[PDB]
Amino acid sequence: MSICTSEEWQGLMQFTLPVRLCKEIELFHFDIGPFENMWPGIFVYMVHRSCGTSCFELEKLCRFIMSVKKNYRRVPYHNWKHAVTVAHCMYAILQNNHTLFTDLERKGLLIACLCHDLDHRGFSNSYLQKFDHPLAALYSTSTMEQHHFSQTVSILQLEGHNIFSTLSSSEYEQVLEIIRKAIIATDLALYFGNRKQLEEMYQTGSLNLNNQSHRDRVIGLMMTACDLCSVTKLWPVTKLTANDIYAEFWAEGDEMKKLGIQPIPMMDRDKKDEVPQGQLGFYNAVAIPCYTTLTQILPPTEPLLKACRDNLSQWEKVIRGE
Ligand SMILES: [Mg+2]
Ligand SMILES: [Zn+2]
Repeated sequence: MSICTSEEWQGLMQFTLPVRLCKEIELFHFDIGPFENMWPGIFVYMVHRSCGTSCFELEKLCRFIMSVKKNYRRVPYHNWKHAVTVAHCMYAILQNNHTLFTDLERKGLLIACLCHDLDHRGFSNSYLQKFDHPLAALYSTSTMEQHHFSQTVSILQLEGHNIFSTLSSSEYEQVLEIIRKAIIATDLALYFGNRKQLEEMYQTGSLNLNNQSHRDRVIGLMMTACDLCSVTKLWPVTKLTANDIYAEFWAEGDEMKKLGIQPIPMMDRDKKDEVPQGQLGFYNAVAIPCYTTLTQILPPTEPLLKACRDNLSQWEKVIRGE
C-alpha cells in the first residue's frame, strides 16, 4: 500500500482551474491528455460541479486522490491517465443526465471510475486464471475487478482518507455497493450479457429505472461506456491509445511465450498486421452496440456513439490502405 506525502494534497487544495477548461470538460470528446499536472484538480472540479463543494470533506478527498494516484502503476495503458479519462466520461454522462441519478449514485460512480483499475499489472484475467497467480484462486471470476475494488476499500481505510465517514451507516454501505457493482461491471465478460438483457428490456418496453435490478444494469452499461471512451475521442488520440493497449497486450503475450504458451493474434507482437482487422471486429462486436444501447437508454449520450462510428470509419480506412 502506497500513501501520499504531506505536501502533495495541501498544494492540491491550492489548485484552481483555468476558465477555458471549465467550459470544455462538459464536452463528451474532451481529451484530458494535454493537462497531466492538472488531472487531480480536474477530478475535484468534476466532483464539486456534480456533487457539491460543502458536500465532500476536502482534506480527505485530496488525500484520497493522490493515494489513488500513487496506487496506479506505470503501465502503458491501465494507469493514472486511464482512470481520469474514465472518470471524465462519467461526469459527462452524469452532467447530461444529472437528475436521473441520486446524489449518492453520482458520488459513488465518479469515485468508482477513478478507482476501477487500481493496482493493475497490465495482465488480463485469463492470464492470471489459466496460470495462477493467487488472485485467480482468491477471486475466481472477475479476478482483477475484485482486486480493484478491494484496493479501493483499503485506500478508504487510511487515516484522513475515509471521505465517506460523514455518511450514515445506511448510506455508507449503500455507496460501497454502488462502487463494488460498478467496478465489477467493467469486467468486459459481463458486459455482453448485460447489454442483451438491457437491449431486450428497452426493446420490449420493460425497462424501469425505479427497478433496482434494471438500475444496476443501466449503471453497468455506463461503466462499460466510460471504460471504452477512448474509442470516442478524435481519431489521433484514439490511435495513440491503441498503441498503449497493445504495448500491454504484447508484453503479456510475450510472457505467455517466455513460459511456453502461444498467445492469440491480439497479444502476438509478431502479429501487428491483424490489429486493424481486430479493431474493426471490436468496434462492430463490442463498442458500437455498447454506445447504441446506451443512446437508446440515455439519449444525451448519442455524441459518444457518433464519435465511435467516426472512429470505426477510420479503422475501415486503415484496412483499405488509405
Ligand atoms: Mg479494468
Ligand atoms: Zn478500465
